[PDB]
Amino acid sequence: GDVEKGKKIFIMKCSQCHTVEKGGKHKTGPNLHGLFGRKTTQAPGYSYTAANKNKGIIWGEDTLMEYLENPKKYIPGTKMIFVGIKKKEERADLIAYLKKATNE
Ligand code: HEC
Repeated sequence: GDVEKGKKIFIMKCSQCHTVEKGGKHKTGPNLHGLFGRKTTQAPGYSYTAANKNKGIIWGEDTLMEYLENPKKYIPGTKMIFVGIKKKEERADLIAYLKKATNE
């Protein structure tokens, strides 16, 4: 998990909809601080879909590896309009970046 490659992926593919800093503002998508070890639909103040609430999983490496390959397939009906990342390494590198940036 290369975080520098993952940071560069996050800017290209997520940064327009997401922030990672603690106390970062909600944008189109929720602020991602505290993502790891947290159930879905748990960012305070963000309006999720009923689909995201119906999932009810714990966000970690394995659930993020499968979600980011195809979000519509993992959480059907989600309003996150992202096609997905096909390459293992980009998802693994991006998750390595998320593990450091979202944990303050
Ligand atoms: C807008 C154009 C987005 C882009 C690009 C990315 N995301 Fe996203 N994300 C967006 C929305 C609107 C939502 C809410 C989904 C819903 O149904 O309510 C999300 C959600 C997530 C989540 C789940 C957060 C949670 O369950 O608490 C994660 C983990 C997430 N987004 C990550 C993520 C990554 C890693 C992205 C790029 C690689 C990315 N998102 C792109 C909006 C948008």
